[PDB]
Amino acid sequence: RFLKVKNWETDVVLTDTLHLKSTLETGCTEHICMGSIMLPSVATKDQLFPLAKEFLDQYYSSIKRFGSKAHMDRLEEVNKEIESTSTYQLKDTELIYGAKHAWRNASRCVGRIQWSKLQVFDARDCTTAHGMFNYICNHVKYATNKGNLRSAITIFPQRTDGKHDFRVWNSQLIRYAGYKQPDGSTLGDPANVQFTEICIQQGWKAPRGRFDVLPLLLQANGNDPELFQIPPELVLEVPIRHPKFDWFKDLGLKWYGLPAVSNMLLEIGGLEFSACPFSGWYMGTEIGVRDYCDNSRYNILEEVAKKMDLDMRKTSSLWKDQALVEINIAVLYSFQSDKVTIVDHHSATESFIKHMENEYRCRGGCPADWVWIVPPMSGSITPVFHQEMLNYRLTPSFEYQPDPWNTHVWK
Amino acid sequence: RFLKVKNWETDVVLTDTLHLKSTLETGCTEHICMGSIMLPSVATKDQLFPLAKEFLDQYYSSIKRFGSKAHMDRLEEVNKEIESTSTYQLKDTELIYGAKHAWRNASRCVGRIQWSKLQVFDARDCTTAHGMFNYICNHVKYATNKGNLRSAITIFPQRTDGKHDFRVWNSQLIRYAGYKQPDGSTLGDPANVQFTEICIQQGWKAPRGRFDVLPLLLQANGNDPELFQIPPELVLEVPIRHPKFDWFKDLGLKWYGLPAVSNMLLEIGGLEFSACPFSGWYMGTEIGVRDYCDNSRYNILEEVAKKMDLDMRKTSSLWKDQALVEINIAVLYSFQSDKVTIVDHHSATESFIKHMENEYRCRGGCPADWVWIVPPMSGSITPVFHQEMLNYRLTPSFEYQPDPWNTHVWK
Ligand code: HEM
Ligand code: HEM
Ligand SMILES: Cc1cc(N)nc(CCCN2CCN(C)CC2)c1
Ligand SMILES: Cc1cc(N)nc(CCCN2CCN(C)CC2)c1
Ligand SMILES: C[C@H](O)[C@H](O)[C@H]1CNc2nc(N)[nH]c(=O)c2N1
Ligand SMILES: C[C@H](O)[C@H](O)[C@H]1CNc2nc(N)[nH]c(=O)c2N1
Ligand SMILES: [Zn+2]
Repeated sequence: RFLKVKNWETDVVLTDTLHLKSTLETGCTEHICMGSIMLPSVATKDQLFPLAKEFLDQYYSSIKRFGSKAHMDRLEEVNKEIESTSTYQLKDTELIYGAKHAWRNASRCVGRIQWSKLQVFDARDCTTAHGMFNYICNHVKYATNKGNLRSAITIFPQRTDGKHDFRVWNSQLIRYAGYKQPDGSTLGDPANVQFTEICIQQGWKAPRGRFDVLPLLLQANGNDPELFQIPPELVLEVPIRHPKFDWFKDLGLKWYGLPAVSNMLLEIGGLEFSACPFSGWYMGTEIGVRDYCDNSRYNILEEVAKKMDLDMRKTSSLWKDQALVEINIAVLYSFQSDKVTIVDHHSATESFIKHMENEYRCRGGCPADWVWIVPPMSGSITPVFHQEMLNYRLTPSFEYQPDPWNTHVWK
Repeated sequence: RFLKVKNWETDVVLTDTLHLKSTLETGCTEHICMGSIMLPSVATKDQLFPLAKEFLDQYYSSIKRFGSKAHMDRLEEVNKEIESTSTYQLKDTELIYGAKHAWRNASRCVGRIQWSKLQVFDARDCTTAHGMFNYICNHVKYATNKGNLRSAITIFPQRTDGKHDFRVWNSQLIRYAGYKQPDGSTLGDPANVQFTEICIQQGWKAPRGRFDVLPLLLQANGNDPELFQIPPELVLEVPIRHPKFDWFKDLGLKWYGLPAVSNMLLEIGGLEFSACPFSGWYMGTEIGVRDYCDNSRYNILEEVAKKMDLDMRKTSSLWKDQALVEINIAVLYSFQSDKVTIVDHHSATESFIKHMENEYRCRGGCPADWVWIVPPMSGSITPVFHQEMLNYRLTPSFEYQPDPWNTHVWK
């Protein structure tokens, strides 16, 4: 009931009591653990008020005014709004608190040490696709800060009935296109081959190359979505070069600077924000391991091994491992030499351990998903590999949601 | 109730129904996932018969004779033995079946594709420490097969009352010693510093070097344990050299060929075998990542980076990642050039995926612990990283047990 997590590299123990405030369900049972399943699985006023009260009770507890008259009046004020309107509206302060704690509670995020320095852009007055584009352009420009990347979120109107949803149909604001070929192979990013098609079905004219930035597909208030091109001056890109291998430039790789997730749902006080793009900075391995070396993404270990003059016959020559490291030295060096913010999996995992220590002290724990927190290379020479972690669902939270093209009434 | 696991690199889906036969508990609840906790947590005749029947019902189902007279008579025969003796004895066939399925059911083992080719040595007639030594020497000689390693297990008498336990106090039959120093640092393997002391307290005379093979501390029938030196001709070792770097020989590293776990408990039909050493062959990363590069083990990334002429100032130069790969190319090359059996994390993880496919087809699933199955380097360029896995506890099984020095009445 008051569980213990141990670190097996330092023999450090921490006691978790925050998991008592956990609410949602994990997918695991007493007889089965699903902690490696990727996606485990209209709101009414009956459910809304307990969720609002639970959220408000922790908000007012956070500003040192638990249960005061200002608290009780806001509780009644919201209770009466849910009675009248069958929903309610967050104060700006509550919105910023809510957003910051959805990040704080993101168990799959290794970067949460930064959770309190989030810039929240309130876009709940938006009504059109064009307004979303404008709001999203300002988000991009701010978060990029000329390479001095700053974390931020832009929050579009909450879900009302269900058929009037604000949605960014892109999974990230900046992604490269994926084109299949007549010979079956893929140009660009295979991940986005389907979304790259949908843009064309809606009228996008593709430059059909490698690193072609996709347009935005913005759906406002349930209406059919619309295409907008992000001004290229707003899309910062880093060309990937190596500090030793000069042939690495001829690989002609590059990546975008701003990681900005746009397909998730923000839950605050039982209110659902279906469009809530949020951005930080990359850990190098996201690019240099997954984006570049997944078999089903850019898949470059092939060429990189070739140019290094590697034994590619035997699997046991570790030619894949050796080329994977060079690629990540180059992603980091390129970003740093350009002064674009990035963190290596060593610094980032060390910071999460120190974050964890801060959380258990001043909060009673920190939900953490080991499967996602451990980096995709060199796992056990980073400190989080040896750190036991308890995973549980706290609110406010970011949640997955269906891709909007599978659920949307059209025209 | 009939769950689905997905592979996110191949889009392959498999349906798990074997988890219905799961029995023990995982430590997880509907509200908390503990799949990253390392160790989550006298038998009477009331509990023994359901466990015996459940085991016998699956044994006789495995030889195509479910519920026959030969089955029903064995059920009654065991029921009457548990009535008379408050325990029972397995047939040799049932012992071999039991042992093979404890391996098959080992969710943290990536090598299970081999589970049916296990050599089972029945040592239930053993009565003395010296007998254990003899049985264990024959196990070592057989499993090593001059480097053509063969999987095997030796099974000492089952637990009767509790104070008459057979125990191998070593955690592995072959381990290197760990000596602290006057200046605090450690010589050899820091993992075994405590056990290396216990041997001395019992009278071991240490050659106090690096790779000094520890003696065996064998406890028979509850009596105080006794020290035996494995004949050095029986302990096969590989010196670690690199196929490119000739200075790598001067590192003077070497490792033993035979991985042989001796501190776990084998459960079959509700009977507990407290001494049951079992052995296979190494995956290279067990040596070259964990044993060699854990901060709390040999910790060699220091020197290896030095001799490679690496940028060791910045963390983001990935000098640790680069040296980690070289060390694992060398472990593999050394073992192979000596014809000592070993598997690289690529071949081994590929084989486990194909094992998984075999299991789901002919068995309805395969319990698997993602946290342990993914190798400690290059995680996502191996296929198991992208494979969802369901973890659950099947019996027969290998279980953890307390270290015997913490629990043993002495003299
Ligand atoms: C500022 C630096 C940040 C770093 C270094 C970082 C690091 C990471 C990494 C490596 C992942 C795993 C992504 C993947 O493997 O696909 C992740 C996931 C995640 N990030 Fe963070 N992140 C940062 C900022 C943020 C911010 C500002 C938010 C929200 C406001 C956020 C919310 C999340 C969530 C909810 C997930 C997991 C959900 C999912 O992606 O499936 N992150 N982060
Ligand atoms: C034959 C080749 C084998 C390979 C390549 C292999 C591979 C592995 C690896 C890499 C681990 C993780 C160990 C660690 O990280 O400390 C492991 C664990 C395990 N192995 Fe296998 N193994 C093999 C044979 C066997 C055999 C013959 C048995 C039993 C009869 C067995 C039972 C287990 C169990 C029960 C565990 C997990 C329990 C624990 O170690 O905590 N293995 N194996
Ligand atoms: C804000 C942010 C920062 C960062 N450094 N990285 C991310 C990546 C999140 C990937 N999610 C889940 C996987 N999904 C396939 C794509 C979306 C987000
Ligand atoms: C039979 C076998 C083969 C193999 N290749 N590897 C192993 C290692 C098992 C490590 N276990 C758990 C961790 N524990 C600290 C030590 C004992 C066993
Ligand atoms: C904290 C975590 O449970 C612990 O470090 C685990 C992680 N995964 C592992 N996986 C394997 N194969 N072996 C281990 O010792 C561990 N250690
Ligand atoms: C099967 C498994 O759930 C899946 O491949 C996960 C594993 N861990 C991950 N960890 C991170 N950070 N990102 C991912 O996409 C994944 N994928
Ligand atoms: Zn779990």
